[PDB]
Amino acid sequence: PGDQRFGDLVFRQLAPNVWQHTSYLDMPGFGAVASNGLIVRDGGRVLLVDTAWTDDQTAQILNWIKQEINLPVALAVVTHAHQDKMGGMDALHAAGIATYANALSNQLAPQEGLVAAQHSLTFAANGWVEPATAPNFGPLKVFYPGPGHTSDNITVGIDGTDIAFGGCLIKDSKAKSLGNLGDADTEHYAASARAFGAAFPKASMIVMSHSAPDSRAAITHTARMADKLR
Ligand SMILES: [Zn+2]
Ligand SMILES: [Zn+2]
Repeated sequence: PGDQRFGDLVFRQLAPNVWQHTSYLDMPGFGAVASNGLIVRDGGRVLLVDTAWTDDQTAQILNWIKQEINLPVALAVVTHAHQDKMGGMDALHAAGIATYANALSNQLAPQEGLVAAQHSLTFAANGWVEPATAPNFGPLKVFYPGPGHTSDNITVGIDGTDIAFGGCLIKDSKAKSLGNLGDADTEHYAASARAFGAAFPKASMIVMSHSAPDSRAAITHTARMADKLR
């Protein structure tokens, strides 16, 4: 429903100022794996959440933005140091886009074979980003829910909308598994999922990296699945 195709990527308008971008990477025993991020227009600028898997795909996201919105991309925030979220950093930097990530993601990125963001976010004990480290983030509300899918995973709500982005932390309400748990925190995963729910209590549209947007049942289901990891 409403998928707009552009090159090898897919764009779906979720709200008046919000689109989901989807890119694909072929994987063994697995076929093509979708990864979602977001594109938000805030006034006269565009904000990006997560890159695509590759520089080439990320360049295509920028090309789509230029065609369909034609406003500068003021910044990107990337939600952890895995290829699906940070694989296209060089394309952002080539385009002159300021990039932000959890300080921990920047520390891990090089050894993960990834390029670090230019700026580091740090977080208060309540999980909310220290606002001075997230200048000009506009409607993006950045929240560290605690370790789960990775030690460094972060999440983003969008002010003025019913949308909250769970990244690779949250799976859909009928997901069979929690996906790749290779870098996960099995002890804190469930609490972290519920913390995300708590941080964005009014969000009715939960956007995620590896499934289509869903209701808050995605949060309760992910948390229930994570309970079993303890
Ligand atoms: Zn990941
Ligand atoms: Zn992922």
